[PDB]
Amino acid sequence: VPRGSAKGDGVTDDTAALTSALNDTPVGQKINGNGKTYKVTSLPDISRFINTRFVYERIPGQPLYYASEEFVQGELFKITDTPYYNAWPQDKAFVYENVIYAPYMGSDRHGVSRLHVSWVKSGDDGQTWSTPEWLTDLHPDYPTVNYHCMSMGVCRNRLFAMIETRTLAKNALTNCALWDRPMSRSLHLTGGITKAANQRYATIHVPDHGLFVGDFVNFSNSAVTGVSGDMTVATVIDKDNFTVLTPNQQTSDLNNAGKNWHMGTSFHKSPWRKTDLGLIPSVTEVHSFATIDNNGFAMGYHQGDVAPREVGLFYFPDAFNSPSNYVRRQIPSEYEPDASEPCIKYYDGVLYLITRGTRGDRLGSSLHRSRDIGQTWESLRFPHNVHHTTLPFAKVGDDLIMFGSEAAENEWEAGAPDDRYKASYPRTFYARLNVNNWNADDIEWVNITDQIYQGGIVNSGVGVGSVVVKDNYIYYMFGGEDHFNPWTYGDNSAKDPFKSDGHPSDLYCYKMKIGPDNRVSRDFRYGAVPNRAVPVFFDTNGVRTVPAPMEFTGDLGLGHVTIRASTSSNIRSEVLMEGEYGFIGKSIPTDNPAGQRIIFCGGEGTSSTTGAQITLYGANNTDSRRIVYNGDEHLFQSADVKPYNDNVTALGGPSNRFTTAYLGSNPIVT
Amino acid sequence: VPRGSAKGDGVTDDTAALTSALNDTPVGQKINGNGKTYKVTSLPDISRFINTRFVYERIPGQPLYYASEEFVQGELFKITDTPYYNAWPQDKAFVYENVIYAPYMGSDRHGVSRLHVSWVKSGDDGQTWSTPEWLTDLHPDYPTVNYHCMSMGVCRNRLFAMIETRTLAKNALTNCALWDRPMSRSLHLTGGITKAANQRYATIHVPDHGLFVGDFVNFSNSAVTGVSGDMTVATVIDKDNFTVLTPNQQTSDLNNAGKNWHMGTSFHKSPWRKTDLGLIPSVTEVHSFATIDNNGFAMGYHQGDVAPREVGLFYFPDAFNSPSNYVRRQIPSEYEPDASEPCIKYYDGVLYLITRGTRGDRLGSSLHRSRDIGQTWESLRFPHNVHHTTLPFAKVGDDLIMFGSEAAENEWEAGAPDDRYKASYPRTFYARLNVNNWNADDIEWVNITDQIYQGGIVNSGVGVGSVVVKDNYIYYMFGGEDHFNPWTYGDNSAKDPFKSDGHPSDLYCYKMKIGPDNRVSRDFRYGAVPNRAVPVFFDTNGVRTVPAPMEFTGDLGLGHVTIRASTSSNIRSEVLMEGEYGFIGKSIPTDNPAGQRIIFCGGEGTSSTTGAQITLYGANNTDSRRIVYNGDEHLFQSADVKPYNDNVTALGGPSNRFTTAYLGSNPIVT
Amino acid sequence: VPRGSAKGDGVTDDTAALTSALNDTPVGQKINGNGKTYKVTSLPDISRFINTRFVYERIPGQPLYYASEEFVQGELFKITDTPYYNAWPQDKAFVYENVIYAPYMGSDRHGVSRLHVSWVKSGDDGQTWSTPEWLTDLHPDYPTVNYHCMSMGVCRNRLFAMIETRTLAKNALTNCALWDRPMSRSLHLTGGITKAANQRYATIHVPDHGLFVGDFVNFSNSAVTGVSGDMTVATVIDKDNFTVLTPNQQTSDLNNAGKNWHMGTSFHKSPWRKTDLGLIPSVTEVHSFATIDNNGFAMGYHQGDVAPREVGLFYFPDAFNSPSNYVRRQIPSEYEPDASEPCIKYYDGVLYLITRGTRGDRLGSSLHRSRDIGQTWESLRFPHNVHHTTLPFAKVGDDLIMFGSEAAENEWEAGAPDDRYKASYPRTFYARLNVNNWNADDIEWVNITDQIYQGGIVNSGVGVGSVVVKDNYIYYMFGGEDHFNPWTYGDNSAKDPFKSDGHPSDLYCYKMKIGPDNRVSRDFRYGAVPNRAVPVFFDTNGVRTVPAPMEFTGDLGLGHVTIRASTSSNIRSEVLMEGEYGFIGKSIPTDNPAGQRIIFCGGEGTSSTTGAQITLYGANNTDSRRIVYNGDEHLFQSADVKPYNDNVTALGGPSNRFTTAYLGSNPIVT
Repeated sequence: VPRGSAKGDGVTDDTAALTSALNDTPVGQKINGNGKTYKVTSLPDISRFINTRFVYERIPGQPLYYASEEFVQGELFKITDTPYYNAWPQDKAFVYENVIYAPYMGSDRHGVSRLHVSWVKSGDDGQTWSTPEWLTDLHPDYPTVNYHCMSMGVCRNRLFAMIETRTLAKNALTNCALWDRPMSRSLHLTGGITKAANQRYATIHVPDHGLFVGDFVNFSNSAVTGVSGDMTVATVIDKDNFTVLTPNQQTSDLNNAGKNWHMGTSFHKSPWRKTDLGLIPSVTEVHSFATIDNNGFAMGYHQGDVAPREVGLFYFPDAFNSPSNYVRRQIPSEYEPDASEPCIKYYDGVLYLITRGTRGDRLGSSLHRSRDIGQTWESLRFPHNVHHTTLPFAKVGDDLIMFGSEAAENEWEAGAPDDRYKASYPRTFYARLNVNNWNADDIEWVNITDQIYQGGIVNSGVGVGSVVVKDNYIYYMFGGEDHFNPWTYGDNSAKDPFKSDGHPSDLYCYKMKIGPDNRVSRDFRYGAVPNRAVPVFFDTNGVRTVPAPMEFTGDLGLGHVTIRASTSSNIRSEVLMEGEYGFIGKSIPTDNPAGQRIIFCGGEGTSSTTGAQITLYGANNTDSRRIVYNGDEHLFQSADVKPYNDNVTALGGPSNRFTTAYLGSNPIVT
Repeated sequence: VPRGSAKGDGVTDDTAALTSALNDTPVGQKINGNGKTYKVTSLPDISRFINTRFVYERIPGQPLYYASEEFVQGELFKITDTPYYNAWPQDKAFVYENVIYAPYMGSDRHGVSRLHVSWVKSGDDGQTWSTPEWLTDLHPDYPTVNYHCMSMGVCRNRLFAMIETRTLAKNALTNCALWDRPMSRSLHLTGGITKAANQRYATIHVPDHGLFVGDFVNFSNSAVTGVSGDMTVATVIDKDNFTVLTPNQQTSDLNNAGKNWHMGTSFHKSPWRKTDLGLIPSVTEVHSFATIDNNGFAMGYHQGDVAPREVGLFYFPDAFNSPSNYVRRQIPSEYEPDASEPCIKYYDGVLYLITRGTRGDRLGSSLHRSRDIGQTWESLRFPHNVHHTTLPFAKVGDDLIMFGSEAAENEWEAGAPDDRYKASYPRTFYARLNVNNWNADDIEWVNITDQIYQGGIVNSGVGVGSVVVKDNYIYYMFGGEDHFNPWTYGDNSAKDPFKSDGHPSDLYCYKMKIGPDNRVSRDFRYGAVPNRAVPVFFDTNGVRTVPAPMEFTGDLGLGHVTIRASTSSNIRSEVLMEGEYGFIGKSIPTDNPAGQRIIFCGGEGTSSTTGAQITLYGANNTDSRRIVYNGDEHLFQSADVKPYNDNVTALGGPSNRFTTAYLGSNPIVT
Repeated sequence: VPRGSAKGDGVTDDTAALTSALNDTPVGQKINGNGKTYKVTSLPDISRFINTRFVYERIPGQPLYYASEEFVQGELFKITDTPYYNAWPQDKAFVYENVIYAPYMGSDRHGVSRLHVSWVKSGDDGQTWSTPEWLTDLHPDYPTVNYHCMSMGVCRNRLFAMIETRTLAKNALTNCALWDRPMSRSLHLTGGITKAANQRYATIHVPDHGLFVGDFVNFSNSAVTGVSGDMTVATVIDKDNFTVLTPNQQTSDLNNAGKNWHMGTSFHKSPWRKTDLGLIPSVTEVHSFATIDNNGFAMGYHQGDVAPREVGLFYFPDAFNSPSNYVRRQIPSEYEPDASEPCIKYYDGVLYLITRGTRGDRLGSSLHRSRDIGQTWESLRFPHNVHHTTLPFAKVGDDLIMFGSEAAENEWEAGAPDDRYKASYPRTFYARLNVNNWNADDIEWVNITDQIYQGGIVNSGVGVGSVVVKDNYIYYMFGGEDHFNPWTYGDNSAKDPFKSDGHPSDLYCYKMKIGPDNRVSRDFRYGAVPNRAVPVFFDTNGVRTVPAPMEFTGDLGLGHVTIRASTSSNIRSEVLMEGEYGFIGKSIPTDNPAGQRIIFCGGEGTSSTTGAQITLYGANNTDSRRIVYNGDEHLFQSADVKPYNDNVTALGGPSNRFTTAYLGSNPIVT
């Protein structure tokens, strides 16, 4: 009887052959699939394979693909590890001057409670990531409302973001505002600065500077007197020219032609421009961002609270001169039901849009392309009711490369019921779609990594991400959980992130190679003490020292405290108390309440031999509310020594007589 | 002359062939051993091999096995990195609701000084691990005695632990207490809550709840008025039913049958139940834990201080109703000499017990099985005097899979002398033993990873670990050191963990695959800023911000301090001082002692133009112990202004006259 | 037509064949080059290859070699991650008692501003690295001058370092000092302590102890009464014997022959010996260190500010007895032009020296060997004007193994122009040179890893490193950047490390195998919370607790503060203020300035029912500069109650009359 060899054609049932091979081979051998796809009836021990893809119909009629290690050149990274509920990169990520930005929202739930629009960044092509940065503060009217953002990008050297205001009670949208800020850049330029004689303003030529009046600009080596150091834009002449006010004037014209200098900009020292758009009608969420040209961009949106549902985009044709002017453009009505959160991108004059499907029992995600910024569209429906995921994407060559994630295990397929309130391992997929062929019937979703859905609450932070390309790599930034329960059902219904393990949702990045890497590897194993967030150095005396300024906003308990010399040429130690008032008080002692007091002293110890003392006694002291003032002089300056009330308290007592009173005149007795 | 090919049969001396192969092949080639075992006379360059095992008799007559990379599907992780002496997972680890728990002891030595019973946890199947948690405080009678624990596990949804009290002076056992606490769980249930009309108690049906009166329970969506929020157990009816006191009553009966709701529990908001067992006679250590059924469990023990030595277990048949009732069961007397620290597990009605051998020159570790919870036993001795290690284990299929570690390099073998006080690389091993065959003569110890023994002290933290299975992976949690000397012989005989590099012992976990993994990989590279222990966020002003409450118990030096608005609707800043009394004082200045003073001010600066001031002068000041009180009013409220002593001090002086005194009557002169 | 197979001979153009192979093979297949070198016209997708080297002439006539993964057994680690500008390991690294030391300089620029001579260490053969330690403080005359160091090593159990003083303004050398300190060691010894009867000194035999009078020594188990605990050296008899003063005397002679005891030493509790060498003439930098024997060592130097340039070494023949005595030795004059920063090592009586070339358009790096400590030399020039890099090295067998790094991409080659002010990926190389053959014409530079040069400033921290061997591994510790701009051109011209991402330069270590590894792997994945820098433990109450003493030197903002019991058997809470004076003040309130005040209280709350209060009112208060003193007693001790000025202020007022005054005699009215 003949056997029985694996065909790897995606159609022959290779289950038996692979089973035989696994049974016959040592467990530590890596079985090489030679880049082929093997149809099976159940997934085998995938860990024993390299360079293999499996095709499997968990649900009959719905083949999905599963990648062994090394089949794809890619790797998953964990990129945040914070106690906040960290999710929703959707759809905000971008690359700027070699830095990869993964914006997200850190909250305590699916909602805007405790929420800060945030980002982490990578300056090493995704190997390591920065300390989280808050981009927004809590709204001035917290806790009634707070901010929210799913649309962010860059246009002509400025960050643009749709900053939404929503209710904590219901996550209801109350306001839409466009916020923008110049991106920080160093520019190394030649020529372009002029300064007319006998007046103080200088004209700076910087093409597509993206700056507005009041924005920060720093200058070095200008060779134009007064154009130096930290400055601000005084006027904007046009898109390529601006002026600054210098502190001085010269008797001849100045012009730095041929001279090499440096500028200049700062996100952090420039204000946001905030353009109120009000409560944009028929909008549930603004989501995703597509830079169109030097002047503007599009943002996605959907309306999904009332009939009929809308899905489309808002095009801001000139966001520089006219931030408040946009045009609503919808996808074809056929594709709007059961759809939300479109991802949009613009390439080579084509605007591509992919929806999220809302139900696994109705037609789901669809793809659309337009050559007129959304006025007309060509469309396609992904098979099998793709749902619950956004599908962020990029175009690389002739392919859209899209990524998605089920929110919990076994929800991907059409007809698959939601399976929440239990821990699971949700599948993350990618697919390629060739734009010339324009047909998704034979789309191949390849599971490349599995996440965890914790199960302690119905909601999942898994997926809902964002995609960028940098050089020859594509990046999918997205949410995943771990098995640590947030205890929402339990002792932390309030959702305090700083109790127990806080919230399990954190960010991940799948880094996938999409073209040749013509350099030797940059990869390293991280072996350092992470020393950016709280920078610690063992001083010469052997004590951990933190030189960075820091804010501790949570309640602190301290032990022995020494306040060191710090202020006014280090002449003094200094504590400053804010608020309307400060209060320094004394707890009720647990063991000896009768001793309750604070001793204040001008010297080094509790003995009053060391300095003048004032001792405030607490109510619980045996000597209740006593004050003892103990110095070798008591000198009352600038004012009379008075009793608070009139004719109620005395100077001295029968057992506490003053020896006398030195007066400039007799007592005034009335 | 014919050569000379590697046989890989474990018996042919393959040394020459492998040497030839290594000499003839490029160093970067991975030489695949095809899953075979190669006998050699010395270990070759193992790093050049994949999927290879070597058999080597370092000591003639004692073959041991050595694994190349990929021979086993496994990986070592470092799981703690703390300055404490972190060791002794033995034998405490367990898995609960998808979380892997690695309890241990963090101290400053082999002893209970500075000791906290601790754990770290993993919520991602061992890829990353949590911030250490202290489970015990320092004993109330520290530093005479402190806690200790080598036995911990879960039975019917409660953590149970043998909390020992030992002397710091000698590590002598003084007390045994069983401590237990409900494990935190979220339950998603249907029906089961009833509340009789016209009274305030509700009955909650939760099978095997494991709760006691006073334990924490949280309810959501009960559809039973008053059964809501954070509550406590008022009564326990039976193992499956308990009641709570609600705050209200209704005129009809309530019953949430068919309704979906959520509960509820908390380790942290429930007290320990502590059951004093006294100084259990003839016990040196309680060690290891075997859950038997829904009602109870067994804990290991040995007595090794006086003849004759004992080794066995304590069976607690109903630890819920009767925590103080246990039965002592010993292994066969033949196996008690030179033995300690048994590891116990229960599977399919069989109790398995493995000892630690105490000497390499006498019969060592033995294995025992019982079908009657230790009343009768079948036994076997491991060959070659296995010693100095515990042998934690799990049963997977027909195999016990056990793990052990030499404490220092080259101590494993029978007759091998202890080799301490010098740095080395101790071998960690695993073995499989088939329970049907019941014969250890041909046991194969496979070295799968090497640790470091620092050598600065005689003692080693290497090994002494604990084993769990989760899904298709087995986990060995254990100690290892690094080369950083603790300076016990040197400048830190006191063993302060927070000097220099503290103590080199930290925890590791070997994660080994023991069945098929039928999912795509979950593996990630960690690229995040660790932001759980000290959560830092760069605020909108660019300053590192920590929102978590924190306690700093070590001495602190601070620079410039601002106390921000925090308290009473943020109306005030607040400092509260604990103790019997607080003391705020002033150091002797190093450069200008003549200036020694503190200026207290109601306003923003040292100029008294900014607010009222009181200045306390130190004894070293030129104006020694002066007090200057400087306000635009001095108002003395609620009491007479008196001198402390009688007829000793005056009002005013000849060069400091008050202009007059406003009185309601003439001075009373006596 | 025949094809077309890859020859892998380094001379046949294998470009076509490899292109064909890449086109025909699945992308996930690892293409094994079989350890061969393939000539190509452009670098292919190297990531698709294992065990392959490419030879490529980016610049015609200058072949360089490029390694795929696994061609070399090696790995890159990141070893620092600090906001300081962390660079210049050159040329300071060393191994001592199994610990690998990577000293460096952490500053804010190429200069001595904010500079601390620093190190990180590895106690696990380079897998993980310690919290940075500062070795130097800021110079007493900062900010005019500060310290600098490029030469450090160990000789007879002492650390020796050339500590330079340089100007912040220009990095001009002002002073050279030799600093040395005993290295911390634990010694486990037998015999050697004697103590003569009837007197208090004991003689300690410790060969090559390297200690001086006043150095720290700790003793355990001496069996010599009084030789115990923390002690200091009282006298040094010779290199192998020293005495200590014990606190007691005995009537007979004591001698611990045959007894096992422990000693003893401490870097941290021993002072530096500092030997001022003045401004050594004709020296720009002292760089690198070569231990010669038990008595001394050599340090490299160059002079490159004025003609003629010098390059050589300073030999300190007896640095123990005569730290101030050294001899200048130069390399052959032919090799001094365009050269700096020599790396020196001593092996088997041969002193090897390698220069840095300063220009890519003139003869560059050269290699020199001497058998007379630099009096005569044999020499060689590396081809192709090796420049901008130091070439630290070690000798392993017959080979020097050297490492170097271009500072920015495409600068390595002869004639290559500097390419700064733009981000790039600089190549790091190693080479082997056989000392018997003594010919570098055919040297093969192999690119083994690529770094990042950020481009925001002209300067680069890439490279300039140091090399050690430990066991069978060689380590190259060196600088690399990331893409985070320091904003020197932008908002941080001041170079504050603690703004934004600080400085991109951090340290890396390439760990390369150079001999057989005859042990099972020690490798682990790091999965722990890093808990050395800021050690955090979740206390039994669920709050993050830091038990280590810490210094926070940057400005702090605090929220609610509780100062816990800490001092004098925990009887009190304590705050101590340093400086000439302390100041506790109150900010101007933002919202209600009219309330500006601080309430000081002896009890727990703002209600004066809880304790005695003194309230200082600010100038902005409605009651400007009021003080209210509110207690149930006001007791003025130790001094008269006086007005500050004479006959200006009163006791009481017309609406604030004291009831009377209790006096021992009538008022003295004048």
